[PDB]
Amino acid sequence: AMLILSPNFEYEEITRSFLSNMLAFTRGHFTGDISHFSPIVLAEMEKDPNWLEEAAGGMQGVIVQSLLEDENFSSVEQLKGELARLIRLYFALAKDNLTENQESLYVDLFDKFTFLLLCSDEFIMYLDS
Repeated sequence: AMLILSPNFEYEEITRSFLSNMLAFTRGHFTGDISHFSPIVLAEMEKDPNWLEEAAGGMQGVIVQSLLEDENFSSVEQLKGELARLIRLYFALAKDNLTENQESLYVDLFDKFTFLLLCSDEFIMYLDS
């Protein structure tokens, strides 16, 4: 499978969900606001007091390590800058503080990350499990 050289539409929903969770977990970690956390996620946090921080940082790490092999970024700091920007916009979005133009920027960046993760063999390996 290394020696067999290589759209992934079927992973789209799981990938948007991964991204949306990383965002929610990242914000909850910084705010302590756990208001629209799923009851299942709330129960995981009960057993383990580092669960949330570990989930958010684990998921960010997976995105960066995946996308460091994508031709679309030239430096590590461009990649992290783009992720940090998605995260920042999401914080503004959570409090209904985006202009229409910023909402465009947010959705465009969320879709770009979605698309580039679908193109990452390493990310697909990770989703498969």
